[PDB]
Amino acid sequence: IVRATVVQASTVFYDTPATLDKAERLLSEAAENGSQLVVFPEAFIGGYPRGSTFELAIGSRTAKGRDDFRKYHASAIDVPGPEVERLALMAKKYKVYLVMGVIEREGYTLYCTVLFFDSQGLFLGKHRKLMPTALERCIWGFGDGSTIPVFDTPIGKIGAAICWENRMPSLRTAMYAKGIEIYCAPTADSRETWLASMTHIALEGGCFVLSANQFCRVCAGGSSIISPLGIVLAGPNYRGEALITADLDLGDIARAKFDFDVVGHYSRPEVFSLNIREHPRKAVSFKTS
Amino acid sequence: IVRATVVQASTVFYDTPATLDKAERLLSEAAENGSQLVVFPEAFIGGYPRGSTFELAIGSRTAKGRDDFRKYHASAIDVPGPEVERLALMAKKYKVYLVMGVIEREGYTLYCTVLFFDSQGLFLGKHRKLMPTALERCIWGFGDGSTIPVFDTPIGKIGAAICWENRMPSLRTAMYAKGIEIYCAPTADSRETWLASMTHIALEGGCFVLSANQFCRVCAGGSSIISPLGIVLAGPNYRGEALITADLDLGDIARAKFDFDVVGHYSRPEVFSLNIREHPRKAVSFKTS
Amino acid sequence: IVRATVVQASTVFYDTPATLDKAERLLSEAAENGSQLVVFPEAFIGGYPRGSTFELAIGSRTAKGRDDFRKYHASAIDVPGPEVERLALMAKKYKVYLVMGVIEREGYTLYCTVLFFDSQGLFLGKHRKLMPTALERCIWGFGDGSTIPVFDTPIGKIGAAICWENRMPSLRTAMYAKGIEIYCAPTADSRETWLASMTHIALEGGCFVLSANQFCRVCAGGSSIISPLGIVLAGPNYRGEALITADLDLGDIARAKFDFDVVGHYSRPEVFSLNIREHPRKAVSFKTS
Amino acid sequence: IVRATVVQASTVFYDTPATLDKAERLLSEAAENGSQLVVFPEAFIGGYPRGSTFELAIGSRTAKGRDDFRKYHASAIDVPGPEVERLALMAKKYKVYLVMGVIEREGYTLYCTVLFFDSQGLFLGKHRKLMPTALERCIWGFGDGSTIPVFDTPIGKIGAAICWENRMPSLRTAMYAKGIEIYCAPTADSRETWLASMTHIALEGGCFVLSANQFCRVCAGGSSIISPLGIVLAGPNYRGEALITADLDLGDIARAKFDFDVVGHYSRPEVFSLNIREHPRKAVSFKTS
Amino acid sequence: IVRATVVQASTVFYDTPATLDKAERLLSEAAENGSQLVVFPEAFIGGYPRGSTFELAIGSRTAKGRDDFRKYHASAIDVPGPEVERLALMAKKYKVYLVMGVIEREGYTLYCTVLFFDSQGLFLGKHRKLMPTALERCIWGFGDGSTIPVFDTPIGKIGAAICWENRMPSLRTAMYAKGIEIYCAPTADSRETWLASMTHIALEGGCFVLSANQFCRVCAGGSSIISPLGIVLAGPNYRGEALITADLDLGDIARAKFDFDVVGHYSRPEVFSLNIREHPRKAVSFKTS
Amino acid sequence: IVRATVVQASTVFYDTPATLDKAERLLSEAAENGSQLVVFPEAFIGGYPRGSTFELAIGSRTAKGRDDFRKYHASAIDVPGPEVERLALMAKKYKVYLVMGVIEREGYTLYCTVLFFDSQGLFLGKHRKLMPTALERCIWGFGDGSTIPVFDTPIGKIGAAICWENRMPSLRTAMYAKGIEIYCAPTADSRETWLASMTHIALEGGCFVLSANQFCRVCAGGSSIISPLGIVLAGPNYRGEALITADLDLGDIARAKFDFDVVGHYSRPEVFSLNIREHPRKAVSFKTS
Repeated sequence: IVRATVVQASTVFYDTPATLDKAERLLSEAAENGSQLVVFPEAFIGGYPRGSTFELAIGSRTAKGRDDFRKYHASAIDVPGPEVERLALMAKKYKVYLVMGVIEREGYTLYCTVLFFDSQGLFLGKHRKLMPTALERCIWGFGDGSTIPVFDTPIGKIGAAICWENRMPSLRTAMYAKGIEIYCAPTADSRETWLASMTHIALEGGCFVLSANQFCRVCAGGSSIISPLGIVLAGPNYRGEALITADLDLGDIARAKFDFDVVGHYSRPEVFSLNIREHPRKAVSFKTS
Repeated sequence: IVRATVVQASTVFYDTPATLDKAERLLSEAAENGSQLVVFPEAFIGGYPRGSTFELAIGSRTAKGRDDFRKYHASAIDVPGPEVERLALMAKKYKVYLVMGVIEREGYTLYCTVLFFDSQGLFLGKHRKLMPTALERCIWGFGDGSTIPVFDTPIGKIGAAICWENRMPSLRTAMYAKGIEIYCAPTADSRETWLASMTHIALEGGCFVLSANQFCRVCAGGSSIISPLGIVLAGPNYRGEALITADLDLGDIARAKFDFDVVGHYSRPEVFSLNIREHPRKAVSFKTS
Repeated sequence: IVRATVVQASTVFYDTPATLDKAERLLSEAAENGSQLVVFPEAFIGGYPRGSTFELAIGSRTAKGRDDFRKYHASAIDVPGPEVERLALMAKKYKVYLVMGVIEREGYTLYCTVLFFDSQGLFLGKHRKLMPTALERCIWGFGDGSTIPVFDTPIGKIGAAICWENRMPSLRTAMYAKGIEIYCAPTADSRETWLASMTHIALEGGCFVLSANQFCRVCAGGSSIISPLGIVLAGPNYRGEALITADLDLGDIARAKFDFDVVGHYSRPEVFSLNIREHPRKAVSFKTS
Repeated sequence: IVRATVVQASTVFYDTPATLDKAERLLSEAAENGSQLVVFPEAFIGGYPRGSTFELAIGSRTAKGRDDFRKYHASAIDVPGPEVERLALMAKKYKVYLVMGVIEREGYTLYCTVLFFDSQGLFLGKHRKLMPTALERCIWGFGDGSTIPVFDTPIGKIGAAICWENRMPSLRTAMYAKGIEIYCAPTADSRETWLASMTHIALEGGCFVLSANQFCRVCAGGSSIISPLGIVLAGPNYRGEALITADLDLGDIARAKFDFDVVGHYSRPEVFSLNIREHPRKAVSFKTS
Repeated sequence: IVRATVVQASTVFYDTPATLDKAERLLSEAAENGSQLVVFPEAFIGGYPRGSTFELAIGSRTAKGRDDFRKYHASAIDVPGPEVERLALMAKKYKVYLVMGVIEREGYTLYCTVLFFDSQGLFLGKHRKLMPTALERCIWGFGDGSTIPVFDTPIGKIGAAICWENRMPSLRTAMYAKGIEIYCAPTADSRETWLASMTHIALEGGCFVLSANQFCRVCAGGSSIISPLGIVLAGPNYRGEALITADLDLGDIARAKFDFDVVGHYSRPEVFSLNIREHPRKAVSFKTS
Repeated sequence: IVRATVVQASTVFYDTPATLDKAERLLSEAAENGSQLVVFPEAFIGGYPRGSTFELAIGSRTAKGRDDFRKYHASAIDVPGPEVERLALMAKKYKVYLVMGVIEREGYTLYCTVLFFDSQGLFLGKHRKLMPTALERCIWGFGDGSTIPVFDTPIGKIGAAICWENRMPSLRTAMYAKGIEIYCAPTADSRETWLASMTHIALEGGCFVLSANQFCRVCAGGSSIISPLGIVLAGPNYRGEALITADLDLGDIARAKFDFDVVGHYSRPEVFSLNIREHPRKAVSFKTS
């Protein structure tokens, strides 16, 4: 039986060493009451460009999109480097698990990834985004299949997903076949229908849906946490930014998979069959002796 | 641009020629205002045994389960026969499309199927249930893959699903790959979470979710109809049995698939790949010349 | 709800018009109490050669097998002919159904067949024996697949089998796939294990096992009748020859197929699959215009 | 010429390391007289939930079925793991063959399997149950075709079956086509008709039917052992729990298949033909390089 | 039980009313001892041209083949006409069956046919020759399939064949499928191997092989009669011309078909299958109203 | 132009490695004079049970048939295995062709087959028996159509047949249509009529009839060899066992098919037509991926 927290804070949107101390003070203030798992929202370190259109008509490419793009590119990180050693030391000083929504660069590209840290300051892995939604295709990149993780912990098996990857059926039935029961899902939209889109995943799974959205200035995000029977523990606080916590009874899953039970004993293997191609494909591959 | 109706009535649970005239009078009363598509709930003709347990401990099989089962078996139909000719003549007299939730027999078995009729009194086909949920396994049967239909009409493409087949991800992404935009879904549960489980399918698709539940005596079912942007047109009437109608603008789908667009241009074919085995398999196959 | 009788009498073994009047007097004496279905044993008209070996070493063929074989061949019938018109007139005078174990000839061969008559004196068909057992191969013939009948009556569906065709699994699961619920089985062995070999078919089916054996002078045959729950109604009378009757409640089948239910909803079609080749194959086929 | 034993003991129904030492002391007490093959009943390690109904009406799902199901799920094993290494070491210390009825888990499911061990402590394979009977469908799982084993030993060829798979004709004529002559069949019912249902398999085969049922507190099971001529060697001891042994003359099979001889020289291939589809089908299949 | 005679006489080779009285005096001399079936040799009325080659090199066609052919053509008969009325009156005056080897004409062709008469002077039918052997192709004609007869009599079923049609396997297994047990076979060769070629047909059938050859001046023909067990009753008289008789026990066939039994219960219909096309085909067919 | 030998020896009837060295010493003693083709009799390796009746009345089945059958079953071979590798090495050491009459087992059945070996120790194929004759049906098995071979060699085309398959007309006209001109025919009867039954096949074919029978202690078999004009080269030696040889002029076939010529230019295709169904049919057919 564990207990987990989510946050709802926002970034200062520029100069990423300034927003990295907010993470320190909030994670300590969440650590003061014996918390054990902390989830941060989407694009909390790199920043999420809202409202701007970069002046893209069809391919006119005016001069006030280029300077805007290079000022946005100059505020991203790269893993592993000097910017994740501070977060590893942050999560290492005491006992807490840590997922984190950052934005990485790799040679003048931008991938909207997410990170995973354990209680001993190790770097488990990362999960890049499969496909950006509508206009984020112009600036971000596509992820491959050799990134979806397993990540078993001594408090259960934790996974992740980003904003509009929760709507795919195939990716969720690829997550369910590995045994996820703590299903973190950061996002960056604020609508009323998001709660009704999460309750379906909570019923279809057996997993504690544990989301997080950010609040800034008005695009008022609402985060929550849902039991695997459709029971909202801590409600959708639309009012301000705060810390949101609840307890997680891990004996409430084997009593919840008595009814439905996805990729076991439903999902008839004699008629349906899925297979995922998971190859680490890269364009140019050097080889020496 | 069409308009469609659902019903919420119940059966008399015994003596199926008596409940077949309720269908006549309700379908005419729904036809008086120029309706064009009528959806009936799950197990409306055969009857839905609620509350009874048939006295099944682990395999004790007391004598008061056998007489109950034969009295229930004596009130089912068989297709095609004298019981569907009356429904074909019912839908043939004027212009209406008709889906219908019945229970068929085939040599001392019970399949929970669903029927499809056009405006000219033809019998298009049927869709048996893939797997019953928990205790219905003791009395009902399993369906195969060679039953999931396409059924294009001159008002669009219509499909169906039953109570807990809407929770599978693989069956819904097999329905979406054929091009369903009017997604009928009869059911026989009455909970609050069913509306939030339908809104996710309405967003993930692009289809007019058009459900129907029954109301009897208290297991108060609530039926509804949902636009493909998450807009409930006619609300979940939990109060009594009535007729529920709305209009369906078929120009609200190509403007709804500008954002998401499942099995096209999302659902990356380079990493995921699904294939459905659809063979009409039967146990004993006679062959002559 | 019907009632059926079996007999246990023997033949006079020679001169077949003499044994054809015993059939008349026994069938009238069974008809005096409102009986409706009468079953006669195996080889009741032609005769069953017991004890004789025809002096066959390996192919020595002494002279005292040939005269014995021609004296046995001179006491068989041929269908349809003057010998079945008398049985049709016998069953036509009042209302009774009739199965009958005879031996037919067809050009110096001997087939151990069985006959079927309705209440109006019609000749429905016949069912030849698939393969004789051990030493009967020397004198009898092999049957083909285009003989296994359906024979629906207005009191149910009746079929048949002979002595050691009840031990094949494939022939019984070919009988079950047509819907037999009154499973007549004449035989010509008298052992203790035959009752335990019939109770398994009564459980595996759902059919009223209705057997008949003959008693002569000591090879004391015992006939019986078994409910589809394993309930012997009229016992195995090993003592003398008599008439044996019981009643048949046809509402005791849909309550018996609640548990097991062969070729429906057991017998998984996704893994097993049987197919029967049923062609009327004959050696020399004349064709004209 | 070998000799084999069966047991009739029961489990302590909870806390599976406690019931695993009863197996040790009984298997040594059976090993003291030079035994060579030991058969344990159905669900001897995981436990067989008798009498409880889990409060399932039609889908009401009250709270006192969930805690009962999770307390039952917390007492199952998983293969291969730390619980079968002790049984391999148990059968390895001296010379004995071992079949064993356990219950395995695989990600919050329950399969009612059976195990096979040789005299050298190797793990040959397993045979999951094809379909549970009536109410066990609510908790257990369905097996596929790629599990039915051959398992030739230097004392003959051994196979298995579970409670109501012995009533299928197709599965038994799929077992017979591989050459089974020691046909183990654990079960968990106690009726009088089970002996008469086993004698038919003993005649139809040529195999030593070697069953085992459990006795607890009254559901008094009776185990036995049957020669391939219909000769009960050690009787159906309905009184208490004990050890039951006999000798097995393996020269009593080629003299028993002189009469009948299934899938050889009976079972006419020109008319009947069976084919079994045996594919290891699984829902989600990962593939890498 | 009948008795039959064959003859061995020769023709006067020219002027066919002269050789027609030899038939009268020989048939009366054979009728004096209560005979019942008389067989005459091949080409007894028309004449058999022996030794002459007609001077045919490859197509030189010298003048001394034409006059020889017209002198041979001027000594043939035509059926039905004034030449068969005398034979019908010959066989009508008392009780005898009659087969007869003649040569018919039909518009400047020559067919080597055979005739059949009963005890009442009726004309049953005829059997033309299928194909002449080597050099007879130059003068004779080919027969069709619509000529092979059945001809049941009140002393059995009689058929026929000519010189080298007894060597075909297909024609003999087309004769056997109609039920021939008195198998007449006229011929016109005189070799030692003919007796060994007839004994095989007598064993393969079950029929009384009853042949006849002619003796003239030295081409000494030898006729015989063979039981269906390989027992020559009246021997091959190579010395002169005479009358040859024996008795025919018709109870020696059902004791002879206990061993072999062609087109019944041998001749596996599941692998072999023969079909004979029997259409009365003619070149020019007039049709009127 | 080749030369061929037959043998007439007998088996020691028990313990088949003892009778396998007689084959070695006789085949070398036949190889000393430049022989090229060696034919062994019917059932030379497995043994031919003569005189015994196994005590079969009609189905009494006394105890002294079972032990006799298992002692006979324990002396048969199985192909391909360790018993044919020695014969392949036997025929491989020098140049000789080899046909051989053995008895094979396949899972407690007995098939009376025949084998074929070339000069290089290869295993060409086998020809099982189509149907056993009268009493051999009780112990042996039926062959299918997918076994009749072609087997062209660089000395001609060789085929085979067994005891009473030479009497069928359809099987011989199926052998003739493949082009057999060396027609081996082992047998196990000793009568006078067998020579007259072989001379007909020698005339009807064009093939060197090359038979072989065994001699033991009195059932004195007589083997021979026949030219395709009806000329016995080496006579029917009824006296003792010996080696019998002759020469085979292969230019004596195209001069023998000038007269008759079966399935060419006789056997009128416009009226007769045969077709053979040749499918490898088996009862239970496993299929995997």
